[PDB]
Amino acid sequence: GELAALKQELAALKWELAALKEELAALKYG
Amino acid sequence: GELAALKQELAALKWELAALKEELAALKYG
Amino acid sequence: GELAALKQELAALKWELAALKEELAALKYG
Ligand code: NA
Ligand code: NA
Ligand code: NA
Repeated sequence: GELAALKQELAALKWELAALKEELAALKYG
Repeated sequence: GELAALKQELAALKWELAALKEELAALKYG
Repeated sequence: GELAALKQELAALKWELAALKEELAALKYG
């Protein structure tokens, strides 16, 4: 499961990056 | 295969992280 | 070697995203 674990971590990091972008947009415009 | 796909995803995530940093910095300095 | 390098990059990106979360919280507070 070594590659599968890295794939799951990358998917989580991609979700966290999207959430940070949404938080920055809220700060910029809100 | 799987390792090539993970390498490509990591490269894209690093590019989008740099883009987020630049936007955040621009907001902070502005 | 490539798997080890990708694991190291993903671990670093976790810390980078946490630091960006802290910067966004500071912008919220400022
Ligand atoms: Na085994
Ligand atoms: Na999603
Ligand atoms: Na902090």
